[PDB]
Amino acid sequence: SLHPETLMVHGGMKGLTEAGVHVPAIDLSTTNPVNDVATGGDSYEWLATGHTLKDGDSAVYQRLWQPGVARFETALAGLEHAEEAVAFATGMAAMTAALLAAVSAGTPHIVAVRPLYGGSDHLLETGLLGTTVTWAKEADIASAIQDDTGLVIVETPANPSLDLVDLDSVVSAAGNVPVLVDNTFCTPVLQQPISHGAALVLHSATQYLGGHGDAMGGIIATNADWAMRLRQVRAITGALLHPMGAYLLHRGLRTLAVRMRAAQTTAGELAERLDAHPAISVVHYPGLKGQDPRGLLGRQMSGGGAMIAMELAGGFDAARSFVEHCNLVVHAVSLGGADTLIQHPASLTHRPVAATAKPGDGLIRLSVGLEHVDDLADDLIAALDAS
Amino acid sequence: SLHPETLMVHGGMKGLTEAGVHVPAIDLSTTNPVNDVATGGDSYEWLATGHTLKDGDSAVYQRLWQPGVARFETALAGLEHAEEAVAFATGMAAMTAALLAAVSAGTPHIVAVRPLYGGSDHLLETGLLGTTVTWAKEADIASAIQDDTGLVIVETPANPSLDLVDLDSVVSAAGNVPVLVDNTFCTPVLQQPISHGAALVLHSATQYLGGHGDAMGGIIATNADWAMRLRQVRAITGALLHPMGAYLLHRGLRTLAVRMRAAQTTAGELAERLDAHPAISVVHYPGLKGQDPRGLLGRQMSGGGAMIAMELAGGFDAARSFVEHCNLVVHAVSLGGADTLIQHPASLTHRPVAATAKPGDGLIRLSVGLEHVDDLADDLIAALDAS
Amino acid sequence: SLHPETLMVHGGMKGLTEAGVHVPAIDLSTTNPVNDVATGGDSYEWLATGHTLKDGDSAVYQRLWQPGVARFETALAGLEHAEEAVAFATGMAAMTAALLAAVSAGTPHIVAVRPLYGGSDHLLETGLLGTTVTWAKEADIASAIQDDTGLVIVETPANPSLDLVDLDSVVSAAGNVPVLVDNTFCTPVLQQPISHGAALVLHSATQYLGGHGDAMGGIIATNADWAMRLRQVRAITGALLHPMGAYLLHRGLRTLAVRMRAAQTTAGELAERLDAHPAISVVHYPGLKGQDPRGLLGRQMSGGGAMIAMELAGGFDAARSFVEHCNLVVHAVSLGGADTLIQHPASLTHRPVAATAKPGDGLIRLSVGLEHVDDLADDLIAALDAS
Amino acid sequence: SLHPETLMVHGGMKGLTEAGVHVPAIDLSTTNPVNDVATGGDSYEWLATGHTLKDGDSAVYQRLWQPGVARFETALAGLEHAEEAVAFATGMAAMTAALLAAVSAGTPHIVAVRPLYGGSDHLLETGLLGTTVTWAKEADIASAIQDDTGLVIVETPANPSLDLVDLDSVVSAAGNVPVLVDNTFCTPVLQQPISHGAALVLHSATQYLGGHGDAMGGIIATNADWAMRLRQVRAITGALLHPMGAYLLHRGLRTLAVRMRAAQTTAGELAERLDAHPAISVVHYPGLKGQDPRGLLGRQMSGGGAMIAMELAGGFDAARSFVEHCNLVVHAVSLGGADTLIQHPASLTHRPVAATAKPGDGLIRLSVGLEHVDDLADDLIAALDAS
Ligand SMILES: C/C=C(/N=C/c1c(COP(=O)(O)O)cnc(C)c1O)C(=O)O
Ligand SMILES: C/C=C(/N=C/c1c(COP(=O)(O)O)cnc(C)c1O)C(=O)O
Ligand SMILES: C/C=C(/N=C/c1c(COP(=O)(O)O)cnc(C)c1O)C(=O)O
Ligand SMILES: C/C=C(/N=C/c1c(COP(=O)(O)O)cnc(C)c1O)C(=O)O
Repeated sequence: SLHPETLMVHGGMKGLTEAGVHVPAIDLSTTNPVNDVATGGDSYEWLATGHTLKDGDSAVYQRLWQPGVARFETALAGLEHAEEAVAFATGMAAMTAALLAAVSAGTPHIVAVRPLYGGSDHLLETGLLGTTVTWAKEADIASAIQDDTGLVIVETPANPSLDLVDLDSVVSAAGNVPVLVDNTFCTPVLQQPISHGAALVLHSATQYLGGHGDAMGGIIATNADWAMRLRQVRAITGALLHPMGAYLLHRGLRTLAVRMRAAQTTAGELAERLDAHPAISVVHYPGLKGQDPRGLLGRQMSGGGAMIAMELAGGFDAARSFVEHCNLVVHAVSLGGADTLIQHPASLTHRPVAATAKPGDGLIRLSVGLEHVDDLADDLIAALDAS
Repeated sequence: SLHPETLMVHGGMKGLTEAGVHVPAIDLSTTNPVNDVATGGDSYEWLATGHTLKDGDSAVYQRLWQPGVARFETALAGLEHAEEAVAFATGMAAMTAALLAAVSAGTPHIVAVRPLYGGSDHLLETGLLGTTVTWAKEADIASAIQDDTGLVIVETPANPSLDLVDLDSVVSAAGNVPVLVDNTFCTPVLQQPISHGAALVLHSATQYLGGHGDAMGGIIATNADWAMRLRQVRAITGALLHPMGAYLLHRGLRTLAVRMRAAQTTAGELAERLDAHPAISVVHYPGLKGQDPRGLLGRQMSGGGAMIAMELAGGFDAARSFVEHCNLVVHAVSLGGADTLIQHPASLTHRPVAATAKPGDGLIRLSVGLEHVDDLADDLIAALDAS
Repeated sequence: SLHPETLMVHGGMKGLTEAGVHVPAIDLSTTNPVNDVATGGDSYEWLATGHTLKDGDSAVYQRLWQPGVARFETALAGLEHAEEAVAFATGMAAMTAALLAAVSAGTPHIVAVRPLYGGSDHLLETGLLGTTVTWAKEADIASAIQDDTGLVIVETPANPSLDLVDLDSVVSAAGNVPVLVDNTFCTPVLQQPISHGAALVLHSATQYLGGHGDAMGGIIATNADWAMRLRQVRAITGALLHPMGAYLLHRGLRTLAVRMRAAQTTAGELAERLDAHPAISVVHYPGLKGQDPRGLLGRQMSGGGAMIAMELAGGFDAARSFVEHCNLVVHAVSLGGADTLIQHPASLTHRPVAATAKPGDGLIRLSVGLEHVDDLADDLIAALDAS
Repeated sequence: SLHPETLMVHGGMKGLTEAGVHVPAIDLSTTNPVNDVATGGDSYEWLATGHTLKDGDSAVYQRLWQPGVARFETALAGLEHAEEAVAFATGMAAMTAALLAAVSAGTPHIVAVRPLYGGSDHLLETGLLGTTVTWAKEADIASAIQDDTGLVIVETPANPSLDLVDLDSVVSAAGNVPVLVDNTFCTPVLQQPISHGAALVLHSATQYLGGHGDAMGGIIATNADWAMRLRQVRAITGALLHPMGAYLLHRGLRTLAVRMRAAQTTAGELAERLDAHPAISVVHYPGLKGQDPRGLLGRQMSGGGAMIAMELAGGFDAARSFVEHCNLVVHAVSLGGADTLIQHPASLTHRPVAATAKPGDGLIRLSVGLEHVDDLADDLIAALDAS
């Protein structure tokens, strides 16, 4: 019954007002005492087998359950409209757990759609976790699926070029196979993959959910079956989210709508000014005219986002000079933060990607922050004029 | 040239006094800016391929390098007398990385000697990470080794029964295969597996290294080849140790010698009093008479430790009543903390272990803390007399 | 040359990008080593006598200087356009330091204009710190000033009724006496009291500057003379802001403009809906028509704010029932947070105030958060209809 | 019924085991919601008037009550055997509150015995808080007392020269006037001033109670009357201890007996080696022969302590050469940490002290840590031999 702006502030804050406290406490306890051998043992088995902690039951150990992490999990699950959510140390740890869950189930094959984040792409290419990958285009998903396929890894807008994918078509092509959508760039503010029929939704909480570049994290909003499988892997592989990391990511969700709306407004205006510059040939931004032929803005995405990628006319040398002459905009990886960042994907985020699949050498990715539009445009224009 | 007691206080504190600060700072930065595309890209590749951060180089991203974690890593490596060390979110994440490093190298077979911690035992039994295991006795290690073997996993004193293993004999039997010794129970204060020829030394930093039951962690002190392999896995799977977790584990190392020496003294006295009680049939404690036939105390272990396991005369019912009637001693999992804890291993820590390999039903594990010996004995005796 | 929205993100972040880090580190060091007796001693004297730490000098001790606190201090001083700023544990500690500085200078008399926060009002009334106070109206400031006066204390919008004060007129009436302006409610986003000629500007950083209800703090943006006096008191009375408290308050400044602008928009709309309700007789909100006769909105305040006070028609019983029937809006003290709070000032914030000076029994104060306007209005209307 | 070693581990940990948690949680909440206007208002008045929070009552606001601070308060009060305890940001904030409590009661005069820490000394000399002072010798306390006297401030061993004071004689001479004893150097492990009849016992929790040089703090263990007065001052002046500061000082109490016993053993041996060196003329350490004529060791102090001061034969030049040539031992202020520190008191800790009352120019103070005795002696001897 409440709007998403209200649910970002009060999500995962259940029972705190009733207990006479304002924010969730940070419990650093590694162990959690048990009342007796029978209840302690049953709670251990329930949690180790991937189940949610029962109300009025001991967490037993942090690798089995953490209350602060659990609050962050229920907060994001409510925003994505998923049954449950499982949080890990990083976005890669969440990807690792989802791949190990599929391998453990007897479905090691993965049908993935490029572009994807460099690490997600490299982890599937190497097959470190016993996975086999089949790189397929959006239209050729149904054909690429084998009896051995466990998941369909997709991402929209893609990292770095912001390639869009119709989630309704992907779910239709996947059939009985579950679809994993990496909704890091859009966030639950702009896109809700669960509504389109995605089984699991991955987020690199490090970006946008944290929002201040000071909390690493990874989280998958999904149904109870996949949450149980992810928790089974988490309890034995232990890629845990620290109680303070969970606190800051949950804290960041309270300002996610106001931060996304402010950065999106700045980005929509910057993409127009940057397209007009002669040094830039192509500007990739969903909110621009022509960039949305399938009509996914409105239907799937309630906004253009705060990420802008661009192809330089002078190729690699112009792209290199552009990031090196930025002063206010900082040359660094990561996104969704309070400050504006810029980077060459082929040299940093997508460096472990295969040569054939690497992004363009003239391409530059930018994360728009909460600074004034004029000060960011002045700095980016001066950097382009330096070449 | 310095004693281990001095190195626990000043280890990993290099350059802090020279910078005008007392303790290492907690840098929560997820990203780390780069000077240019060339140096940033080269630093990314150097770190992603498992190398140590060069002095005067950007960390690029937290999943590649964290300075607070690095200080903890160098502090423990110096205590174990290893070349380097790699830290993770939990002890299970460190085990996971070591197993994935062996599988990635083309050696998925592991030769492990029981007893081991329930999770370490279950992770090998299930073969979640693409590993095959051959459970062998200490004397039958050489015969159990195949051309496909990547590691020899041992633990001494074993969790929970405190079974001792001659590390010189295990290294001799392994030959060309590297040996991984879990030194969680002994700590670098009491045992140095690197000196016996172990290639890698695992520690659940959650216990003893942290010492206050408020910091989860895992760390492997090893040579440069295995450290590079572990960091390659850590960079892509991301089971990272949070900057505050690293701060508290590093902080805990400063008091590790004084905490271990105090708890060991209390444990040596408790094991004698508990052996004299009629309710207890067997008291497993290395420092006790008859428990050390091979003369490993002095030679391998400088002391008896602060862990005591015991077999109850009345079986499961006496073991159950003993932990349920403890008041000062708390019924909970985990060890090496400031407080004394007690638990039934077959019901909790070793619950995911196979029925044939599970510990005795009358066995009880106890972690001795920093409380007065008389107050702990009074509580444990009253709990035994309650049945 | 930069806009205030840009300066909130990058303020106090000097040298971090150049050092290869994203956010300021949290240095918990209580002590700071010295190079020699001469430089250490001179740095001790320089800091103990209220001076700023020199570049390339030891902080010596945390009670003399803390670097994380110093970054927060320079960030807010730039936002208020003050020379320097001094931070303390709470807003009351900052008030205490300012009153102690005036008493130490030989000017214990204070001219204060009501309404003020309950604690600020009570601390002056009791004269705990050796002060004498003369409660004067805005027009009668010049007459109330004595040769013994050290400060003129004003607050606009006042806590709780939001009474406005013309700062240009107050500065003119004070003359040689410095004016302290508590700018907690307006924040540097909406008011620049230093521009009007205020010597010192006080903020309860706990509210708005922190913004998430999880960091207590107090800070005074002022000239070098008063900053020196405040630091001299801080070094000997030690009401220090903890390094983590400074980190979160500095972190909160990065989203201050987007949080204030979102809550102000919601408040301007709520004040019109609440004025139309029959249960409420008077709604105090500067943005509302008729509430600004002196035209201070535009000239002094660049916005109406996110605080709304109101007088119930049914007196105390209606005011009591209104806060007790709120569900989404929480009955609690404090303001400027991500969530909407409500409280009866005469019973809580202004309870230590003298009976004659206490606010109206039918008056209720409300802090507007970042929730959707419809969900907040629905809850507040239902609470009024419950009576 | 329990020993002090047991009470240091389990003190202030009441109800945690019963709630299924290991360590106390860190609640950063600035505000605490109230059930209704009547209970909220009554809880506000009860806390603002200096009373302890009732069980099952809202804390209302952090400046009135904090639960993590409260657990640290009850933990130390039990160790000192006091009724209650009040914690502040620093040791100077606690001194400030006690002095303001005496001034507020109508007893501004103080009878203080030197030597005292430079800050305590200077705060009394300046009379910043409206406090008159009469510097008296231990034997002349009774004569120095006026009808206006509110407190008798003493410290043993004194900072820096370790001068001992007979607490039984001081209490007898004070009579009706309460005695404040600064027990920072001895800690509740070695001295219990409450047993000798002291009304209030101050500690600079920054030293020894924290023990790792990363948590500033101040605390006074006292009867209910003085605790109420101290809390009345704390609620209005707000020199609060941050929830994380409270957590680390409480955490530090768990290892206080093992840290004190280890550093005391190292110090007793170092004082003997340093006395034998020709460069040092006098070694002030209570345990050494002749340094305790009144027999206070055993009767009042159960140990010599971990602080050593000494007079150099070459005067100031030898004293400055000694601290400047130390490498392992660090030249810095503060004490009771895991590492060994050294400093010239007249130039640093006691620099704001009057020239007549300042310590000797050849005097050097040293805080002994948890490093090996041989490594500390080797470094200190080499530093003396450098001159
Ligand atoms: C270097 C960081 C960047 N990204 C990461 C990322 C991850 C992986 O998330 P952790 O980094 O493991 O929390 C997953 N999915 C997406 C769409 C991502 O952007 C970056 O692009 O700049
Ligand atoms: C429940 C925890 C206990 N142990 C853990 C542990 C680990 C694994 O370490 P993390 O628990 O993942 O940090 C590895 N190796 C050993 C010998 C261990 O004791 C326990 O038994 O009490
Ligand atoms: C209970 C807290 C509230 N405010 C306090 C406050 C302070 C004092 O700020 P510390 O509370 O000392 O940080 C100073 N100045 C103003 C205008 C304030 O509103 C409140 O009213 O809800
Ligand atoms: C510079 C610091 C030192 N001392 C402090 C101190 C305090 C004052 O407490 P905070 O320092 O404010 O926590 C109170 N009481 C005693 C006996 C102290 O030694 C020091 O001596 O090295």
